[PDB]
Amino acid sequence: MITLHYLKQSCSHRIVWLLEALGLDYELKIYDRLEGTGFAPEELKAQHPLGKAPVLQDGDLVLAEGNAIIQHLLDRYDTENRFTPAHKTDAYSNYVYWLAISASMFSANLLALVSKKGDLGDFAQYTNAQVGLYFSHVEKSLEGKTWIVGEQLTGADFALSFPLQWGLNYVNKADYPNITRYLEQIETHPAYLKANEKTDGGLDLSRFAENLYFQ
Amino acid sequence: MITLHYLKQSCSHRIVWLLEALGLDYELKIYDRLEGTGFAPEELKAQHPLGKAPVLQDGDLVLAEGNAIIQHLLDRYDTENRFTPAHKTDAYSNYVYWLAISASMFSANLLALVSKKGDLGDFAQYTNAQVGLYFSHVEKSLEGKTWIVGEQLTGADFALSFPLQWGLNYVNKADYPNITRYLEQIETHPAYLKANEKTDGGLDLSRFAENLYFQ
Repeated sequence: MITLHYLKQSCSHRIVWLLEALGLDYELKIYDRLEGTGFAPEELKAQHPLGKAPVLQDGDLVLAEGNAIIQHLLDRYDTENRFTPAHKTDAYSNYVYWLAISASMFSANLLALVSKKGDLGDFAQYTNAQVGLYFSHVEKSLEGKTWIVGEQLTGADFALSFPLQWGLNYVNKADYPNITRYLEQIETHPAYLKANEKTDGGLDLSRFAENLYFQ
Repeated sequence: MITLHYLKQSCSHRIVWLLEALGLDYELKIYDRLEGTGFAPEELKAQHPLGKAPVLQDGDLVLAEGNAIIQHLLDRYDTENRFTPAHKTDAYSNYVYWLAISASMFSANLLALVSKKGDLGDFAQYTNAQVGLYFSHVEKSLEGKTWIVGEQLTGADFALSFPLQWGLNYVNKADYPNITRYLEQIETHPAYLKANEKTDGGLDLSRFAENLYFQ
């Protein structure tokens, strides 16, 4: 019933982490990035009008967008609400907040990188400072907390994992001890280790390159 | 109980549209963009660690991020579920999908613009093509539909309004008749007209400039 189209070295990995955490059966189709550019190959691009991974098929539905896929999977398959806070609470509101932040952070990663590549001058420093602001905010928000919302592992942690992993390449990781602790907690989470097994090694965090911010 | 910190000519406007659609009482604090740069003024930046608008205070909660604020408001105040589809349906999944797309589209708007400003060469055409892909996808998806999910006006329409309004400045609006029709439907929606009244004219779509993509 469920098929995930998965691009190596991408935001697809957090979706496999979630699928494993939910204990779901699914078909996994794995695609390699094109050499040099890092772009999605034409066979993956064909799966969705935007041409990006991840793409989740569920019955007749074809979804893209990490946050959308996360919320879809939780809505249909997390019947115990293991990964969503109780509704009408500050925890629930913070949960949808950190989902939104995850997407904004990725955009910030992307933008500062591009501003550096091309020459933008002062604007390049403006965009670099934005990445710093997001990392500061997550770092401070993790103080005294196991997961981003608090004691409960939620859809937001699945979402946030990737832009933090990617973004650390553009900031000084030594400045963010809470984030470092948090990422180690994610990367050794048993469902995350299972995700690595299913994907022939999930993210190779050691083999990071600038082109990994695009598709 | 609720205070909205609102930046003129920004993604804050869709939040006022939603507040009016929900019939909520709230305090509205309006800030002008700084001249030349278009940046948020220091008084607004002080409201939240990321320094961007909109910022919603609700009791002891201080939220940022359009999608987060939308989902928070619907969770607490849309008890009739006027603006969310029934759960565990394709409509619900498409609703959270179009929320995610809204954020991605804004990022695409931003990125292509910056790639043009600086000189990025072929990469500039790559990013410009992405904006085209998002606009094509919304345009095609509106075919045969009143609102983005279908017959039901949802949180996704509130979200999408802004990146479409902004993005039209970087594409040829004549190529997107469904989007044009859809934006006219939004811009004459009675709650949107009320939003304009409360904000001394909401978005001045006629006074658009490149700096409006930043804060």
